[PDB]
Order: sequence, then C-alpha cells, then structure tokens
Amino acid sequence: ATGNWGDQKKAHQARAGVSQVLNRLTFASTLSHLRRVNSPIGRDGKLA
DNA sequence: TAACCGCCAAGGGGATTACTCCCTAGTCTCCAGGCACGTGTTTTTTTTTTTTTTTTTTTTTTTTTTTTTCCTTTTTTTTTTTTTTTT
Repeated sequence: ATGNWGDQKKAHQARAGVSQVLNRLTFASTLSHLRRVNSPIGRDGKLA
C-alpha cells in the first residue's frame, strides 16, 4: 500500500515507488502501467 | 766408493811493531729550531619553516501548478485487579 519495499521502521533504506496506484483513466493507460519498467538510478544524475 | 787418516809440500795472509795523522773529545759562546701553551674554523647536530601531497569535510543539485494514498507506533516489562484454593 505505501510502496516502501522493506521494514516499516527502516523504510528510509527501502526503495519507494515499487507499488503504485493503478492508472484507471483509459484501457491503454492501464496496459501501459501494467507493462512499466523502472530504472533504479535516481532522477538527479547529470550523467546521460 | 770416497770418508778418513797419514804424509808431504807449498803458499797466503793475519798477527806484530813502529810511524804518522787526522778526526773527534772537550770546552766555550751564540743563536735557533723544538716544544709547551692557546686556539681555530670546519663538522656534526638540532631547530625551523616551508612544501607537497593526501585525506577529510561540507555543500550543492531550474522554477511553477494539479490529483491521490499511508501514516500520523509498538512490543515489552511492570503493575493492579480478579479469581480460586485452603484451613
């Protein structure tokens, strides 16, 4: 439910965004959300 | 087989006596290197300030806007009331 993939007390060391709310806007949006792949690199890197 | 002994022969040079001479022993007298004393200028040691690289710390990561979801403790020890058993 929360999305933190680990212990509740030690959720700061756990990854966030593994579990997401399913996008029920269209059928195609649901199919795109069911076939999504996420990179573990954070969204602040200057390396391209 | 020639060491050794006996016998004989020959000669060479150290010992002896005398004359000489010359070099050193001895004694003054002047003076100068040999030596006692003081010290040095290089040599080592110690500080002193810098240098140079390594390591650690710290701070940073464009802005604005709109929706959900989950959570906003929890086990663990101590206390306190209740219930049951016994004389």
